[PDB]
Amino acid sequence: MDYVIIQSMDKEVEEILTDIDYGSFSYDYEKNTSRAISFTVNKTKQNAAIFDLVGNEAILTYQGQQFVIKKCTPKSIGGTISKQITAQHICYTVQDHVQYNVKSGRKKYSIQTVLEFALQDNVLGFSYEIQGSFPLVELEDLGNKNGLELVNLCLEEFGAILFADNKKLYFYDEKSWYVRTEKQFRYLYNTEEVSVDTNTDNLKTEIKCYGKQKENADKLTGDNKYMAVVTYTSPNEAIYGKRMANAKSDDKITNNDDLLIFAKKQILDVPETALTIAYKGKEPVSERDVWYFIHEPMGFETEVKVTKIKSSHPWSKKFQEIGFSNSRRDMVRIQTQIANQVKKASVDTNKINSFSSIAMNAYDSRILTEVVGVVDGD
Amino acid sequence: MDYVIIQSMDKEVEEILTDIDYGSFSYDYEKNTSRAISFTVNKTKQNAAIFDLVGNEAILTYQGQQFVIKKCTPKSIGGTISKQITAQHICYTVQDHVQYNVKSGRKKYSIQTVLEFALQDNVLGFSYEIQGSFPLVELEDLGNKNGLELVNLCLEEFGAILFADNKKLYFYDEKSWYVRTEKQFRYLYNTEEVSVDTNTDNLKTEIKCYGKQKENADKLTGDNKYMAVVTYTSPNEAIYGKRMANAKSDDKITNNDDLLIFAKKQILDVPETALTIAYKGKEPVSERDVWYFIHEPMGFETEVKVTKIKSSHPWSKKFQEIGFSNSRRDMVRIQTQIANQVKKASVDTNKINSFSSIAMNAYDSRILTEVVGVVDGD
Amino acid sequence: MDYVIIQSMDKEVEEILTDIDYGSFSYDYEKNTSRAISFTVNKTKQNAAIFDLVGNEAILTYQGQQFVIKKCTPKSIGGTISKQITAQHICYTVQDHVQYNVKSGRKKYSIQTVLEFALQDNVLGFSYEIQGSFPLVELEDLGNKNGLELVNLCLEEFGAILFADNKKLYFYDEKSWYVRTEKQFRYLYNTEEVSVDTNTDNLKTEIKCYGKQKENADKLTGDNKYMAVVTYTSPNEAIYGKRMANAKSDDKITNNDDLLIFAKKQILDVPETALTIAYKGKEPVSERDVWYFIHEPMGFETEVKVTKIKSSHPWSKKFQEIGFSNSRRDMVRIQTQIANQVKKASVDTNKINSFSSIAMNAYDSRILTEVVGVVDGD
Repeated sequence: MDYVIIQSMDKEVEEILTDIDYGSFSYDYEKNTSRAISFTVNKTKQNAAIFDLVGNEAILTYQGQQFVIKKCTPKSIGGTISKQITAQHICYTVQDHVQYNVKSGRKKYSIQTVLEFALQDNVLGFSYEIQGSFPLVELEDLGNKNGLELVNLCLEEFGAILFADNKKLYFYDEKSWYVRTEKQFRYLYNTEEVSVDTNTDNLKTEIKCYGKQKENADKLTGDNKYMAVVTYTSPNEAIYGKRMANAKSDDKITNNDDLLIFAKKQILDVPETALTIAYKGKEPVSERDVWYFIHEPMGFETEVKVTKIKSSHPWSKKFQEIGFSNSRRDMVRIQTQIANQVKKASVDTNKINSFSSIAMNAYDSRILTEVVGVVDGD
Repeated sequence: MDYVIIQSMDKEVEEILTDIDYGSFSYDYEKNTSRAISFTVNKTKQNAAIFDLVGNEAILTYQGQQFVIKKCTPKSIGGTISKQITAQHICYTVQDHVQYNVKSGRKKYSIQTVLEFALQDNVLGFSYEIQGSFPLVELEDLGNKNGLELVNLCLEEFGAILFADNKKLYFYDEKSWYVRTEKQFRYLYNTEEVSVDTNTDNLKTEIKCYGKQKENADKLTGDNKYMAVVTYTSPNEAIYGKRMANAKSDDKITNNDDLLIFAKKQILDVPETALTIAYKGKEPVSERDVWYFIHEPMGFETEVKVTKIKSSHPWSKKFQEIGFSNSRRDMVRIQTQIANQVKKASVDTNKINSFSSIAMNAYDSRILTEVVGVVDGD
Repeated sequence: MDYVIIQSMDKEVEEILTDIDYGSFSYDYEKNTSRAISFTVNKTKQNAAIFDLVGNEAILTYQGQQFVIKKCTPKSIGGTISKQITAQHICYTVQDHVQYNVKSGRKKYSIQTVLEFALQDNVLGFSYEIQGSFPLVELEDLGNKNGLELVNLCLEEFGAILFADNKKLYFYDEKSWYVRTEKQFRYLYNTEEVSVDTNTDNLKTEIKCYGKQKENADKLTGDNKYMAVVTYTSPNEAIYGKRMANAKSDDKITNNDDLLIFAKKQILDVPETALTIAYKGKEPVSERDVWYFIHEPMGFETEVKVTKIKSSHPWSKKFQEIGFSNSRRDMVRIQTQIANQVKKASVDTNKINSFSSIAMNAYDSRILTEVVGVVDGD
């Protein structure tokens, strides 16, 4: 059903939210990033009975998917009372479950073990499924995070893609996520505006990396301080020249092959491009289908995998916006990155304060023990 | 008087600033946050004599209150010269006084002692008064800050509200600050637009907290590492379910009741709401009065305490904007929070660098003592 | 020539980029800050042959200067294909060369030595020239940075001004950079809008500074912890009174004269002003010339040195915007400052983690020495 079903916070009453301003309705999806619906509801005679129920923590069913309202803005301008509703997919509500226990130390985990640890003894009825092949990732002191943080960690590390059937989270890989379809994007046929953002500020074709630190680091000079020092040069240098970046240091590995693969992962030697298409066709576009893009004036004839969708209501007459190959820069993204880096630095210095305090604790005890030993020497 | 009195930086000449664009005039107040007036002045024949005096560091008297100009923007477009004046209440100028001395160590202070320490030997003629009851707060190495920083620390810790009669700062509590009044806000009578912003992204009802660390922490497992470990569950869970938050750690307390009250203070279990009212009545609204709000279509019949005012000049014909129950999100607030967190992290790293260096300094002397004892043993 | 010359990434074909939307063309310069050109190109018959060549990493010659394209935005709206081109001066491409070697320790360098170290064994054909006199600056572990970072460090430390003839970077000082000219800015003659931004939020006339830390810091009390403690008071206090700021600590000097000069450098005792002029005269304005500003209504009769230019194409009919005495506040600058402070804090904590681990590592050797001595004494 294309209409919205409203279920109250206490789940006592469930009805149909009518007279929604479908022109303002919008559904936003971005892989591993967001899944939400936003609209505006005006209080009229048809929905006056249930207009008081729509609020924060209410549930909206739309196209078989459940969204929890996370921001409600009632507004009264004369005779019109309007609520601006924003609801996120119920999967993100898994952040309300926190795994306090910590698996201390460095250990090689798989996606299955981390997912089982994250969603152990859930009280919100959350379940997970895995469909694909993923490598092993070594992690330090896993735990002490909420469910959403651990899910995001899994997505970032194992390179998985998460999609939720209400409260059941499926984790695919790149191979099993995208499905090929015969639907295609054609210039002048079903597309209006096509934009390509290309950036080459981080185009680097050379990198130098250092491994762990030798015990006699002070006694040694130069790259001899590390058992693993490697310089990686990308083949793209042949078309871009030598563009070397600032050195990155990993202090957890000792051999050279791991350093080489890490250095290869540490740079980006292809121009960063983001594609945006304004689509106004009749065929619906899902979150998994791969389309064929043909646009002669822009010199495009390829296969495009959808990574971002900004759809309107089917009755809203508006266009659809579809993204490929990551998203445009945007400023709030930069602010979020800075904020998370700040949080990481804050927790790091909080840990280092305790570490330095204990550095005095282990000092005096052994001082006393060996001073007693020295007295025994006398 | 409703007009503005301009006194020069050197206080040689004090006159009346006329021909002020009262339509652009605005007075902004927010409790413990801001108190300022902003407007625009055009150079005309009436104020040509004193138009050169209005500038940075000049004093403006408005309704018996003194504001120091902190931002002046002269602008020339043909024959019209305009200055955009922004002035902050003179109380904030107390930030020009810095208390360099530090009361090192952890100690339980009252508001009176901290206020006396902050404004000791002032050369700007600042005085303070306290009206209310406040608890005792334990602080570390109080001092080495300007007057405004210590005042903000007092406001944040003791839960006081600061209001300034020019250069005399009164510190009230919630009980003695708000005064009940018979004035009321009525829908369709003196209000035009009413907005309520509701957020439930921090709705948490369960928290786990850890106390100090035991001396034999490394040889202990789990919560045994701390003498104080407690899980606090809010009653609101009965209407919201279990929503665990990330664990918060306090390393300065040992018992369980203090950790319980700290954990209770550490979460927020009600929807975060902010109310904004556009008022166009004849009765003026002050910064302390508590009104009665009645708005049937939005289901309001309560008492509202003013926390933010954006008033216009009495001749400006414009509406007034009044806020209750904290303010809307906004980005500049987020940027200020991020900046202050960055500064705190930077100073923490600066202190910890010296701490590690003196750990190396306290190292070698004790190594020398050990060597002396070793030689004595032989 | 006033038109744009386009040279492909592979330098195979070099032609003239015609049908450029000169109305959108803009050239932005700011001393030690930026040098770039931005415009928009529409695909027409006159340039359809070479419209595919203009893209990222292409080279544009404009008025004898080379700019590398760093952001290209092809766009298709119906029958018009447009590319939004932003190109930075080729000098900044020197950031593609990284000096991995580090000159560890604290040492007094000159500008010549640092510049030679930065551009040693360049593969991009970069050369440097120095014209002026600069003092000696002491630095720690110079190196491990790209060319642009070291150039910016030189500009910030030695107080130099960088101007590039394509790939040849000239470094002047204040004396040899600005050249006096007879061209003047006159009110009502060749200027339209003149704006002055004045801020006095950081107006401080007193500061207290502490030198290095004594070895018996814990055994000593107060300012005796430092061999160098000095309070600097600016003469401008006579116009503004005492406005003392938060104390700044330098832990690398021991005498009092260096602390005094550092404290003098640490505060600003004059209002921070920024001047902007809209110029519409026939005489072109360069990046070095010093003009004479006369504006009676705003009380200006002085010499103004250009620090920022926003010029249009000579055929664009638009005004020119010229800045003096630093630039307006803006937010993106604040975000850049916050981001670089975050990066500095991150590298500081990354270094101090290894430092603390070494402190733990350095403990075990001395524990072994104590044990051996205890055994020997017995």
